[PDB]
Amino acid sequence: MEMEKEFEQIDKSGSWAAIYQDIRHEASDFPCRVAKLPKNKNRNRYRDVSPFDHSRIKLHQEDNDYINASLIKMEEAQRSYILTQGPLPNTCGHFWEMVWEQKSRGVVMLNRVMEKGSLKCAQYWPQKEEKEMIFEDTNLKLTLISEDIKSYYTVRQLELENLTTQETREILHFHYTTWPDFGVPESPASFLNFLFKVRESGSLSPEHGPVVVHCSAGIGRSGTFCLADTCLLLMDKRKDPSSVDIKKVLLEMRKFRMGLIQTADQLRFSYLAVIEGAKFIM
Ligand SMILES: CCc1oc2cc(S(=O)(=O)Nc3ccc(S(=O)(=O)Nc4nccs4)cc3)ccc2c1C(=O)c1cc(Br)c(O)c(Br)c1
Repeated sequence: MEMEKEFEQIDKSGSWAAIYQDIRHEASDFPCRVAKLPKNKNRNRYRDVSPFDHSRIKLHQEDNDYINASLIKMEEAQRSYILTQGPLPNTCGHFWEMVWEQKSRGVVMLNRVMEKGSLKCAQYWPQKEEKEMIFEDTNLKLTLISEDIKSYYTVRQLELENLTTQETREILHFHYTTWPDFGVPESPASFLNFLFKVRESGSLSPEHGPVVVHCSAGIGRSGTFCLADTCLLLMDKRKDPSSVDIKKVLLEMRKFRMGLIQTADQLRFSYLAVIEGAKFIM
């Protein structure tokens, strides 16, 4: 397997840091003028993680359509993703407005609410069936329908209601709870399992709006998810599976959102995930 041989070559020469820096250098650079506007200061979690203006998701509300979220459109793989930041206390309503407006089926969460003893995002979904959430600013209701807690992840059924029209939708919350506080998983097994469980639900399928993916910043673990998914999809489609270049696919993705894959460790893991995912397929 061509990319596995490249993987092993980088490992032997210990050049993960150098390969990653090269990608960082070649990465696209686009304006984030809307994100930087003073009125949107409280709508961003990190100063250095902003959506490009050209691929940003726009809220269908007049006056301030801003949400820190980007549409990643992969033409060849025929797959779209919305990467966003973990909702802030003040952007929970915005978050679900987007989900509603973009006709999303699935929400993918790759972080725990608290990690390393700090809050990484707001508790933006109901933890108990009988305690529903109403978001007064965007006029939406959210109800926990069911919860399935597994070893490495948790799946939730949620009902999102548009209070204006009384229209309701079922939303699937896929929450990966076992990403380590430091570094990356030792084995891609559980991550790949999770990815394909997301796939199974139809949440990544063309008959629905784009999946909404987030970690804390919505670039690191988020990037790994999308990147692996796209690479594996490409290997299935192409006449020559060995032609799938993960660096090229990642550079392609970076045209839509900055900072996908934060460390050389994450890049290495992405490779691993694609390689191991391929060998399973087989
Ligand atoms: C690409 C999907 C996938 O890739 C994986 C890789 C691992 S792994 O990291 O342990 N690596 C691994 C493990 C086993 C093999 S193997 O080829 O020797 N065994 C099998 N291959 C196919 C069926 S049984 C090759 C590589 C574990 C589990 C998975 C797995 C799944 O979790 C998964 C796969 C499918 Br297809 C699916 O529908 C669902 Br749901 C989950």
